[PDB]
Amino acid sequence: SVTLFGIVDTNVAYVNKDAAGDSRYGLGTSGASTSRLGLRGTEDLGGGLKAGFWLEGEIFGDDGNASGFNFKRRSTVSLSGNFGEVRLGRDLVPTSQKLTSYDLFSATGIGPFMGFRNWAAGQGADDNGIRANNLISYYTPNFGGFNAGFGYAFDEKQTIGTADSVGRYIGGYVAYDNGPLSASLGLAQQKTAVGGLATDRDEITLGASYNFGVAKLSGLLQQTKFKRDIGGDIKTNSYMLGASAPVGGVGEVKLQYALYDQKAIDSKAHQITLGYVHNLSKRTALYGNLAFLKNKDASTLGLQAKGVYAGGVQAGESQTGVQVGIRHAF
Amino acid sequence: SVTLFGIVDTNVAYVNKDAAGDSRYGLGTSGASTSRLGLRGTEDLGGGLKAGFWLEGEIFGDDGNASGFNFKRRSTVSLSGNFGEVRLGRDLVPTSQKLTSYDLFSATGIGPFMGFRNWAAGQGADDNGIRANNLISYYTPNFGGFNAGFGYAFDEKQTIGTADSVGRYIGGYVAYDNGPLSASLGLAQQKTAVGGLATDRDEITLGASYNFGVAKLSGLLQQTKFKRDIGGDIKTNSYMLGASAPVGGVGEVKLQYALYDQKAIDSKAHQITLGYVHNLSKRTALYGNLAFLKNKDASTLGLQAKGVYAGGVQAGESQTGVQVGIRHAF
Amino acid sequence: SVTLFGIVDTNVAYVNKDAAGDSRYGLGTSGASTSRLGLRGTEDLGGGLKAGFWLEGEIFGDDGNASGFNFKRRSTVSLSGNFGEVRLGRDLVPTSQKLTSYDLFSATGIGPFMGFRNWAAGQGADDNGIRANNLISYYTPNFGGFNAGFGYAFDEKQTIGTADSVGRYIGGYVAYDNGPLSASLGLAQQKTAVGGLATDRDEITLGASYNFGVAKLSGLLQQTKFKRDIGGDIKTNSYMLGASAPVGGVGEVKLQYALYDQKAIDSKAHQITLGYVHNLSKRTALYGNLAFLKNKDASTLGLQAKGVYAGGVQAGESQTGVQVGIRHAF
Ligand SMILES: CCCCCCCCO[C@@H]1O[C@H](CO)[C@@H](O)[C@H](O)[C@H]1O
Ligand SMILES: [Ca+2]
Ligand SMILES: [Ca+2]
Ligand SMILES: [Ca+2]
Ligand SMILES: [Ca+2]
Ligand SMILES: [Ca+2]
Ligand SMILES: [Ca+2]
Ligand SMILES: [Ca+2]
Repeated sequence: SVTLFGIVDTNVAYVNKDAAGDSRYGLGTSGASTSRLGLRGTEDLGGGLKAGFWLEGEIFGDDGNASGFNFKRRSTVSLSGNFGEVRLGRDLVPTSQKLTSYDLFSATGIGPFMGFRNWAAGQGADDNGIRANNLISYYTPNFGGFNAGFGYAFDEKQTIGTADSVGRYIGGYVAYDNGPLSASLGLAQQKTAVGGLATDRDEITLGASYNFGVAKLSGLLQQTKFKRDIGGDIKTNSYMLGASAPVGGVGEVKLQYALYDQKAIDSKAHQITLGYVHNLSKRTALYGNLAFLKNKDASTLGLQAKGVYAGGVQAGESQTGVQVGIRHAF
Repeated sequence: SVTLFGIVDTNVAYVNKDAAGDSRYGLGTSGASTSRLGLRGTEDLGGGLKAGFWLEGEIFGDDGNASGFNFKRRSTVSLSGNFGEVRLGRDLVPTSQKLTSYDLFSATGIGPFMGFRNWAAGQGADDNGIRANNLISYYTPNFGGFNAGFGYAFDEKQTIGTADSVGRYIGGYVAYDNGPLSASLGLAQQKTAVGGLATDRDEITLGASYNFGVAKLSGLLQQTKFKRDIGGDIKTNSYMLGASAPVGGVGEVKLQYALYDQKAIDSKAHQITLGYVHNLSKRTALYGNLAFLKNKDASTLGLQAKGVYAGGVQAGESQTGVQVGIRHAF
Repeated sequence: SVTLFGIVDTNVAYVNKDAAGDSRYGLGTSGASTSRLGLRGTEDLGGGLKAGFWLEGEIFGDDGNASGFNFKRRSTVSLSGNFGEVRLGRDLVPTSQKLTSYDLFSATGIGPFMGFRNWAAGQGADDNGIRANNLISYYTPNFGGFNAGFGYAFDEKQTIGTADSVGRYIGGYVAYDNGPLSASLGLAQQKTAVGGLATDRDEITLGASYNFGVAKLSGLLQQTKFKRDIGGDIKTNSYMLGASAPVGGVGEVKLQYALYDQKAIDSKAHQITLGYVHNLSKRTALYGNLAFLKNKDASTLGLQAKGVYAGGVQAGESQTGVQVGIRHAF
């Protein structure tokens, strides 16, 4: 079968300050789920073997994809069977695919965990550690709850300054998932450059959650270190704890706290986000996100109101943001 | 339901002069309808409420969309019901959506009304007054013929020179539509800049038509004023009258006259366009457009032979153009 | 009917040297068939007349179409019937459409015939002689084996230096095709520029093949001359002979030899490619290509490992390449 699918998630959003201390408001996107358009298919080859493909790109409903539509979210071909699944092509790397599942705000909107970000202003295409070009991944079956994923992305001799392997990824995870309980440990290294100097991006991530039915609790710890070959490092420890709960048959409330300990500037930022999702149907929801981000000292982090304002703020400033929108899946 | 749809409209076209006085001919597009590719869907949410989405982009069949496919024609999500319809996302603004309906050449090809154009070389993304980014619109039901539409597009602090609200749109229309008779009054203001100086783009548009069955008569008047905050204005009055008629069961003839009174250069341009559409089926037509554009004095307007030549001509020159093509809808 | 179709063909690839003499390896694409995504449709208009359209673009699975999706492979509208077929829009020109059919590696991957390439560093959009913007083509029916195709692409006064008709194409072919036997003669001229000086790109191509069932033999000869108006020429004679055979019910082996006699640098390059395709189903195949390219003297040609390395090599160097991949059609 071949399936056309997508999501259009568009919102109004506001932040009280930008890099100049001025408020911003506007029409933005992707507050509850990332807006997307894709095609996927699966073919039974017999003998339990299946071939697949998946082409997916982000949608920007506020500007009609003004910078041009692509398939940067995923563009894979695969084989799958009793051995698991092997995929070739651009995709989420295994470490982000698995560990972002512990973020109650699904790595989008103003609310989400910010650990997967380019903390060091690395010069690679994907120094947020989320996706990779030139990726091969292998995902095992789940046996008795245990499951794992592994990926390698080729650098293809991409060269920036003294780095001649920019974009290489090697990484994977081990996990236990039984339904209500989930826990995962991810480890990855990317090759990059910072200021034209070869640098490793090392990331270790631990996540766990338990779904009690009446509520779900979820936590994530992560250390990301950009270690420059000649010496020096930009190290960040990121922490998150959240809870969600169904409210009355068609609603869901979510609350998440995060802390970002940015060692290179000896500064912390703390974040609290409250969210609500109200389902009008299985495919259509209204939602609201309210977030507060407190930078200390030299920290300049800003909330990610996509399509409105997602830059930084002045050092040590607190920022408040709101998003209210509709998400429609098809 | 989700519907894939589109139009491929490709033509041969000719103009007798360009900005150097040389003829041009070629393979162009979109002479009878704008070529497009889109997806749209509607979901019944119960209780008379519906959710929708619509993603549509222009097609350029002469070059395979060489500059890259996007969804700039419309990228909305909506809710609709007995209250009307609310849409979020890039789209036609209500004033252009409603008032371009009075142009017998459908705001495309060499023939159409040129009132919705960037008369002042405004620096905004959409200073032709046709579409807007970051748009929210509301369309009422039609009650007893009466209907209205309203839109607001956020500027998001887009800054060019002394303008810090570039791209803002506020506008709407009131109308009467009973089938044979249609009349509408539109009013809109956009924020922009001209030469780096903050400028309002003010537009008032009146249109009416009557469909007698054997023929249709249609007219449009418009004043567009770019009023610069420090003083000065580029004002243009635009007028059009046209008629169409079915010819023999599968044909249609169209004739339209327009005048553009460009106050800032004390010059007028007059235009006459004759068109014919021959239906081979409900979805496939052959067509021809013949146009004559007479610039007086300092006027340099040119016919819009998309994909062939759509620039200006030398001051005071007359230009003739022809387009012959096929339009295929799917 | 309207049909969505495509191919995702992604591979691992290696070449032993690049322009610096270093090996390269990576995740690439399109080793067995060019990866693509398209929509096409046909409408019966009655009386044996049909309207069609076809929109197709290349897919780059290794990077998610990072530079943006388009319809550059084909974006046509057509009419067809007992007279043949007329198409308007960007497409393969008739000479490449017909003559590339003699290449056993289908003008893609490391293995294919390289005759359709920009031998002179022409400055036109399509100086490889493969596709054209602004194209009108006519294809006859096949009567008693005989068939022909003709195309004209408008230049639209595209100007580069002293060339004011850049991109013009005039060309066509005559052929005999009866099933097992195929032979074709193509002739074409394009207008271009080299170093800002007007230049004709003249191409004559002869191809033939015979399919014995147990094996197929195929050959191609081509002369491409870039003849500069003020004098001088970059002339290349290109030759290829290949064979293919089914192996055991789901396999196919292919072997092709080519020679490129580059007169402007008095140098030859020779190429040998071995390929295997193993079908897992009618739509899904695994494949491998192994190629050896020997440059003599000043020749610097390189193998085309798309998405890994497709540049040149140092003068007189031999290069080896390998591609192993999966092709999945839908
Ligand atoms: C950027 C280009 C967007 C590609 C849009 C893909 C449209 C697919 O269209 C879909 O596919 C199937 C085949 O027609 C059908 O089942 C459905 O009618 C349709 O929903
Ligand atoms: Ca897949
Ligand atoms: Ca916006
Ligand atoms: Ca909609
Ligand atoms: Ca053109
Ligand atoms: Ca066609
Ligand atoms: Ca694009
Ligand atoms: Ca690659």
